[PDB]
Parts: sequence; C-alpha cells; structure tokens
Amino acid sequence: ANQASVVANQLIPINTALTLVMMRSEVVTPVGIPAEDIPRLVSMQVNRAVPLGTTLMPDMVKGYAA
Repeated sequence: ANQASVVANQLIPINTALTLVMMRSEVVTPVGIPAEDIPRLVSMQVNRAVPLGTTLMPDMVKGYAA
C-alpha cells in the first residue's frame, strides 16, 4: 500500500550521473526503487533515458543492487 518510489522529476538522459533535482518521491504502482534510496542513487547512472514521471526501477540504474 503506501510505499513510495523514486520517480523521474525531469527526463534523465542516458549515461548521465543522477543528481537530487532529477528525483522526487511518489506513491505509484507498480512499486520501483524505494524513495529512501534517493541519496544512494546520487551520481549513479541510468542505462536508458528515463522520461519525466517514470518510476525508476532497479534494472534501469547501472550498478544498483538493493
């Protein structure tokens, strides 16, 4: 139920280091990367461009392992 995920706050381009302005927290379905992981994601890279409003999933971030 009320578990919040990391959602793209702007289009995130491929192979670009994640910054805090790119990530917001939102309750969405399906559930993606927990919103508590936003600090851990800073400077990690996505392996695909992520459109605005997309829920970040584990498989999209290079090197991510919960």
